Amino acid sequence: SLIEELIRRSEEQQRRNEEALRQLLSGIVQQQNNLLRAIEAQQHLLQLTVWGIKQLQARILAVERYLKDQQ
Amino acid sequence: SLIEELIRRSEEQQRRNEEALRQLLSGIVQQQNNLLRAIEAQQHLLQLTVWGIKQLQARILAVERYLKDQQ
Amino acid sequence: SLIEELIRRSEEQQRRNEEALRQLLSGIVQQQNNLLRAIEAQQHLLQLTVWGIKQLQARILAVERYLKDQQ
Repeated sequence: SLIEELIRRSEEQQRRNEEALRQLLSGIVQQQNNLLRAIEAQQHLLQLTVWGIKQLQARILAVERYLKDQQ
Repeated sequence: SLIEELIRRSEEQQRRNEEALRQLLSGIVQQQNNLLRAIEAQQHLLQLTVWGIKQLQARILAVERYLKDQQ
Repeated sequence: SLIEELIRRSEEQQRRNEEALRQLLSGIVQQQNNLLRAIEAQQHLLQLTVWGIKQLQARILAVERYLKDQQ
């Protein structure tokens, strides 16, 4: 959602820099900061998913071991 | 895969802008659109993974509860 | 972690290009390569998570089928 907010902000600066191409340098540098911030937020969300996956792994493993032990 | 297509397209424009650095402005602005589109596709795929993780969570939880209830 | 290294490197070039804005073109082109490399590493990590999710799916499915078959 913040990712969606940084992406919508990036789409804005892209229209600006495009319409300015049709001054320009500052907006390109600003747009690179917008892209970096999106990438950084996506990395935060990706790190969460990695840990969520490991936790699911541990949970499935516990069930698998339980079923094995029940034999 | 579309991500891989936007990334290969970004690698192309990077060589262009590099070899043009060795006109340039338009390709930098074009390359920023290539990066934004990659980021946006990656966000689509990341959103899918988030929902896939939640669904796995619900599935494991149902199994855990079943095993608990079977006692 | 490499993602964190490409992102910290991107944050450096952003300060350079900002402080140079306050020559500039080369650093913008360099910064676009930094962003592309971050995006590409994130795509590698995202592809891993996708496969990790599929494998968890197969594992949960095997447990679900086992419990079904035990009836």
